[PDB]
Amino acid sequence: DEVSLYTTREPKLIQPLLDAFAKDSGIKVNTVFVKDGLLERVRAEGDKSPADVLMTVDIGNLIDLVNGGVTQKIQSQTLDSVVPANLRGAEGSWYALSLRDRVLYVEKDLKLDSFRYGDLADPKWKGKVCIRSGQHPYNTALVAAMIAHDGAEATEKWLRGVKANLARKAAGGDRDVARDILGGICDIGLANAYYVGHMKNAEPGTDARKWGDAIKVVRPTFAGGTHVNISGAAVAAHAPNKANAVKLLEYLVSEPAQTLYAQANYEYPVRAGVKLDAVVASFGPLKVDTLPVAEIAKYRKQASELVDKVGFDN
Repeated sequence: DEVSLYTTREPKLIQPLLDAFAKDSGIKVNTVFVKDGLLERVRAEGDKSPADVLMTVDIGNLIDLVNGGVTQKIQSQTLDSVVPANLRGAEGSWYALSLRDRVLYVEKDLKLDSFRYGDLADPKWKGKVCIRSGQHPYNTALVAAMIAHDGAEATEKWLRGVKANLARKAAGGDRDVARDILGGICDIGLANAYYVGHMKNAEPGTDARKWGDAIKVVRPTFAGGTHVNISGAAVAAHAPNKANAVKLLEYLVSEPAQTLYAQANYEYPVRAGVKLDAVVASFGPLKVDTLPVAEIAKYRKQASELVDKVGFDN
């Protein structure tokens, strides 16, 4: 019969792979796009909510669904054996589907082969760093992971040193980092790797490709692995088609689905041995932080408050 996917990810990132699942399985997939307030919509629909699988971005949003009571635990050897333990919740409460690594954009010819996140605070980078608002979720997640690894005192000192090094105010978006490296305003900056997948895959004759051509990616590590946030999913608490919900979620970590899933937004697949987009592969080997990503949610509010303490966006 059917399965209903409630997703905050644009249906066009996933429709082809959902259509393949439906064709092959004979299960009709109902795609329900929920731009924001997913927790609130599912809770309000109550015990008879049609939702089977909940899909969103950011570990914090996923944990909010779990803590908000709109998921259920599942047991699946398929999911547990595919998704690394640090990227899934205990007792099958939530599961990562792709990785969103926060990396260093670097002027294409700068002599810089490797980096630790801490290096961004080195005094020698003064006037040479671009970044978006410190309060943006991409940044608060990185700060939260830094507290988890290195503690609040070290994290505050890093924030103050990075602030001091900014070439311009912490504002704009991640792609603006590439724009401003091209423009000579900065030499390096922190921004997510998938945007470089977008820019470098853009056709020549676009500003996007000009920005992509100006930079290379260096993936920093904790001084160690690279910081990742995730997209992910969970089975809804009152799923009316529970068996099909588990079938769909297991499909979403299958090799064919993962190949398409990650390529769609140039993200990194969670499943090992999946063919990467050529640009993404060019970034070189990814070492993923062993930190449980749930730690990012644990330290998120502390991180945001530290960013505000230091006046990072001033």
